[PDB]
Amino acid sequence: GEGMWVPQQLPEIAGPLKKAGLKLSPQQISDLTGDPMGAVVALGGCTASFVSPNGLVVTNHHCAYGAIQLNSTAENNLIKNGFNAPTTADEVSAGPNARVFVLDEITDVTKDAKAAIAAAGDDALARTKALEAFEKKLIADCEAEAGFRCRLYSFSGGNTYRLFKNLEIKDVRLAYAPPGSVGKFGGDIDNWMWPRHTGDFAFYRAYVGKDGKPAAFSKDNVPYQPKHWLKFADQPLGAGDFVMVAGYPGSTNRYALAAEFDNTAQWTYPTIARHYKNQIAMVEAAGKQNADIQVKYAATMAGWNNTSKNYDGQLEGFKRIDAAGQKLREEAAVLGWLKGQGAKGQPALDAHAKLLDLLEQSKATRDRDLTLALFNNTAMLGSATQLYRLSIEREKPNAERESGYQERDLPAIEGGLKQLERRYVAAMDRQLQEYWLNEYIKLPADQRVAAVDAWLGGNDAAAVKRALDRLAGTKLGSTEERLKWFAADRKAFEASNDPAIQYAVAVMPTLLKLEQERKTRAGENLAARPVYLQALADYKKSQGEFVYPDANLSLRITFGNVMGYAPKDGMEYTPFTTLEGVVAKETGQDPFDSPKALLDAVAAKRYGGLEDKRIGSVPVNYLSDLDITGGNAGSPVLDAHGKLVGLAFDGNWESVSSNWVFDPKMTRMIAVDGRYLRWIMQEVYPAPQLLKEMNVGK
Amino acid sequence: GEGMWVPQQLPEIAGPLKKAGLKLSPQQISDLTGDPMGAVVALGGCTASFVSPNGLVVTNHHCAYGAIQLNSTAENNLIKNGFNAPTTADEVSAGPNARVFVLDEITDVTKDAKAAIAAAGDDALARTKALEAFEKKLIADCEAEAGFRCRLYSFSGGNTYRLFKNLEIKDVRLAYAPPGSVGKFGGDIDNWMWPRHTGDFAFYRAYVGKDGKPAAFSKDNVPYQPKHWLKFADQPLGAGDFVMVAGYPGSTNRYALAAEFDNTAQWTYPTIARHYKNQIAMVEAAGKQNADIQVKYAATMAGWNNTSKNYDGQLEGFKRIDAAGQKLREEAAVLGWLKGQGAKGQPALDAHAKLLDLLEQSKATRDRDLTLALFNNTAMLGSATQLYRLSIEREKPNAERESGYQERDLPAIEGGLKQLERRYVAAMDRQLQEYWLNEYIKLPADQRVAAVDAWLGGNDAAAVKRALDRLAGTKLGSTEERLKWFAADRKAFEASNDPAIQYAVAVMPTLLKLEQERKTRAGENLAARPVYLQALADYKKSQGEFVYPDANLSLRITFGNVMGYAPKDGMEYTPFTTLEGVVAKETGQDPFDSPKALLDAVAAKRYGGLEDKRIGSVPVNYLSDLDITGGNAGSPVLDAHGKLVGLAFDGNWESVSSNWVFDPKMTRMIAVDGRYLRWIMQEVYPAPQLLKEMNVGK
Ligand SMILES: [Zn+2]
Ligand SMILES: [Zn+2]
Ligand SMILES: [Zn+2]
Ligand SMILES: [Zn+2]
Repeated sequence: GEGMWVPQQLPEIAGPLKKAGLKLSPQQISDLTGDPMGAVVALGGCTASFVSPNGLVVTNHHCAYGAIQLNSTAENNLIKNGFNAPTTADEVSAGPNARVFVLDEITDVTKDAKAAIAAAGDDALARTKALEAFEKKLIADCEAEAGFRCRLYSFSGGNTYRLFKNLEIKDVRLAYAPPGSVGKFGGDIDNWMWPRHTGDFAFYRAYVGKDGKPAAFSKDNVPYQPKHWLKFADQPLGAGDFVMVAGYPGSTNRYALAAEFDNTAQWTYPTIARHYKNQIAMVEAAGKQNADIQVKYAATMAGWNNTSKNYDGQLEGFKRIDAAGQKLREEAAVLGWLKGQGAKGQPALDAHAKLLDLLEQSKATRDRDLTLALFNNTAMLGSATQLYRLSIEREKPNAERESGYQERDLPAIEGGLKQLERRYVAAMDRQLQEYWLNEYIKLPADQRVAAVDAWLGGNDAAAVKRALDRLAGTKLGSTEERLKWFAADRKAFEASNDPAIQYAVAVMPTLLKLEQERKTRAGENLAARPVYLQALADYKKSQGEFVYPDANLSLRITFGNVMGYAPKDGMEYTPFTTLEGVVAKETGQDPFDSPKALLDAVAAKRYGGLEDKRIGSVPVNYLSDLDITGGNAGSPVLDAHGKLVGLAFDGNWESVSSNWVFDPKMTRMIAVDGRYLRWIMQEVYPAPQLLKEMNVGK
Repeated sequence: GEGMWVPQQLPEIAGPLKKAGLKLSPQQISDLTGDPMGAVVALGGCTASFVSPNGLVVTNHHCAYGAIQLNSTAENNLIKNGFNAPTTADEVSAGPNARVFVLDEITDVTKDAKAAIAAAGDDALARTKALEAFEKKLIADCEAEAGFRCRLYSFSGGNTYRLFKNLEIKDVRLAYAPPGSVGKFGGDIDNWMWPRHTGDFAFYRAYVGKDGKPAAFSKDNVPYQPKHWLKFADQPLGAGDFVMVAGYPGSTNRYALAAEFDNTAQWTYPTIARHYKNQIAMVEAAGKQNADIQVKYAATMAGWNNTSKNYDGQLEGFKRIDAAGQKLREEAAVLGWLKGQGAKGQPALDAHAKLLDLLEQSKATRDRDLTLALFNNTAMLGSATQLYRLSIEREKPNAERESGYQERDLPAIEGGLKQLERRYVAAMDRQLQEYWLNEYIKLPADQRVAAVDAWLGGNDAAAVKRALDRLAGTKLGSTEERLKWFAADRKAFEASNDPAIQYAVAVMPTLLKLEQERKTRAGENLAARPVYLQALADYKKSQGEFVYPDANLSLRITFGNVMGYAPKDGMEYTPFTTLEGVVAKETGQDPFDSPKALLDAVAAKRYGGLEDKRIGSVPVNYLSDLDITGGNAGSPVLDAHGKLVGLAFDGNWESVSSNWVFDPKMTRMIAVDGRYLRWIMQEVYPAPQLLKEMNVGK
């Protein structure tokens, strides 16, 4: 069912958990450093988990793809063939940017965070700056212990703040990956789709120094020895059984105001989808012509194409369940309940009204803001503005620097700067500059930016050509020029005759004013949002509903049951797929080209002792009514006894709307069954040492 | 499961019947004039049944479609609106061609038939003619009492012969029909499809004279009083429950030789498909700017579509299931077994070789025979050749006239020649003549017909155009002129300058020679087929299996259980559809335009006391693993106690291939649930007096 619950609130939902079938105590699972929640780890974008007392980590295949590719040659293709390390000495480095983060300590810092905000009085900009400062000092002081990375998370609009201190493991090595036609069986064709037959798993091992402390790759490091780790289920998972997922969903916006949601559906999503489709067509058209373009812009185009299809998909989904109407009616109920109460209801009504006013304010300049932002996100303008901005911040002391530009941020910046070379071709970037300039000159007089207008020196076709021609002369194309600016001082930037840097210098005072305006609105939001969300929570309580905060990168549990769904009368998706289902999709061409040893074993009905007779086969994937979103790939699925029954890896297309809604009839997570991991590792691409390490071998 | 069981054999499958859930005794349901089976009646191409002691009869809506349309006018459009007769005086005549045939008596005549055949000796043609003589006398004797029509059926290639004497009711009236968007919801879109949501039912009432004998329509007639009629189930039908169907399946070819099957799949089906699509195209093109054509050729075009699509989808089914390989392999086993028998097995092996030889004889002229038969079946040539043939037969004693051309056949002939008016337009029929002649002159020289060659005077497009010009002068376009020829002497035909007549007179000697060749072949088949089929039966029995004869238009029982099917891993069709499914398909446009009272009742959940809580609604249609074919439309579906739970009206698209094989996994009948009939009659298009008559009033 719906909900991304923080572990601390699980005792409060004891009743719902027990009814769904949970057999462990909610008090046990509420401990974020305990058994099993302390086994759950973050990879930076994916979830994973510990599965042995010697640092073995399981996650999805696409979560490990980076590492698999990295250790692949032109002439030895782990992507195709799989990877296996028969001893730990055979495990290969995932490279110096790979991480496993493990929770060390959590602290509720709400009282301190609220005091700092409260000290700013009625000054909205001051409130923002005060929270910024609180956070930066907190993180600094927490991270003064080497080995650790800290994060401050705000819950429910700032009703609650929590500080997480994570051990930062920096020597992560690949231990196993199934072949690519298992890991990614069905490729993009089966993306978002059920029925699903994908063995989406892989294994790392975490390493530390012999002193126990994190260290970069070294042959003297040894496996990390986790305090907690997960065990394979010994009861066979069946339709209707309790399941829960623990993982790190990135962000949701489940409590958006009716007007905010309407603006997203009516303007934001259609407008962004449009520009994205125009960009896609431009890149498609040029990559045919050219070919450097084709290879370097392929991932950028895929990103646009992805967002574009998901926005279109959500808009249809909304109309399908009347999400806007449902939201409007619940909001009306809330406002009615508050209005009924006297004076006592007024602060929350006032807060609702302030939230509406801020949405009008950001709506008044929505076209300008989007155009300027995406114009400045083109490659040469992006790097110019980012570099110049850094040089301004450098000229203050670190403690005053804008997050993103502190000393902790510099590796990330240099990272991006080097990466840019993989996705930049000047002929193509000129076309993207042109597109965004033509969007710019379509803005009304009252949405223009004087500094840009003055730079452009006119606003017809010929103005834009002159401007493209000037910018052509920049030298920030090359990595090596860019690295010189990364270290250059503000007055160098101001002396430069580089036409991209001169753009940056011309517009920066304006960009800073716009930034200050966002921060001002954001400080008003600090005041009004928690108040409104508390009133929402109180209303829901009166109605007997428990409330969960929006996702915010922290560890959450979602629970429910293994179950199919039926989009149409007279048919149902069954909760499981099976081995025979995989073979029935064989074409053998990419992406339906299973390994031969899989075809042979299924034909032989070598079930490896893993069959579930209720389904007549070994299970492959299954559906459940769990509530996940981006961040949850790789999350472990646990059973009623907190034992591992699979990994989360996708959802059905009805899950594409997970930022905004959950449809209990149709939304389903797709998981790969723990028995299918075992079956692949027994019958297809053998990992006897891992099976034994996990006590299911052996 | 598989099998179209003759009732007389039901005692010998007591075990399977009971295992499947039958609660009546096998003996009781074997009784063809008893309860319930004596309630089942034939309409001539559809099955129906009695459902009251005052002669009320239920069947499908497309079975009653002729009657509905006949009583329809633009001002009162019964097809669209439905029909109800609240009193028996309101019921309207289904027309002079409508029939209800009620079984009076069956006799096994196998001994006298086999004797008549034996007395003709070794001459194949004489054997056919002996069987013809036997059959004609038998029927003449049986029909001597007014009011009855009789038929002789041969089972299992002539192993058994039975004579059925039926009361021929000729006054049939429409009592109820649901609106068209209920009777045919989904139209041709949902045809052969599941999920299905179609209320495919209608009611008639059978009338006889006040003396109790059959009579043509008269207002002095009164309702027939049946000895046995079905009652509605009092038990709610659920998933897994026993169901059976009784009706008159037309033809199957489940025991064909591998080479007979191959000929059909490789030649017959693809050839016919192709011709029919050519014809369908010409008729659809011509109809777009001539609506006389389009109105009059619509039944005809839809006949072609049905066969075309069925053959295209049998052919797919054959490949899905490797039907070719199955047959060859199964025939391999039988032949091996037979060789394993003594001398004992030699007759069946000789029979097998004979049948192969007959097949090669038929194949040597297959193109000639099909082209000439389809040419001659165009409207004017069909009419001329038939009317000339009749004049030839009228010159013999009735006893010696060909079946189809006896006294007893005359109304049916006169029927046909009147009804041709409804489906003929000269300029369309010319295009059809032209297609077929163009096929004719494309024939290989050794597949030509000397008489057609002489009449053409050449073998080219020029000769074709001359023939069409010649034929266009016929007078047989008018009903009046056809009825003259109906009555004419053969001398008159042979003196006629009517060019269609001239054609018939020129070709008839040929047609009678080809008829004689067919009959000679059938005379050989008469000897070989039953020996081979008896061998297949013995073989099947040596392997522990029960055997049933191919369909031959006689009454059969098929039994099984309510069940869905799963065509892909990860999904299932559920056994029932529901009211909410009807409404989810609504578009407001034909064919997905339910009556508003339907939409209103489902929205208010007026389930009228008919809901089955196991499916959360009133059921609509359901699937089961019964074995039906063409002729079974309208068959009553009965439960374990012999009570009415549905009507058969279609099958899923996977069957179709059924003619050649029954696929236990995928073959399903689609029925309309008796609750849905009740529901429509209560809540949508009300007939409280009929439900009262059926003891299901509220
Ligand atoms: Zn512990
Ligand atoms: Zn972290
Ligand atoms: Zn805490
Ligand atoms: Zn109900």
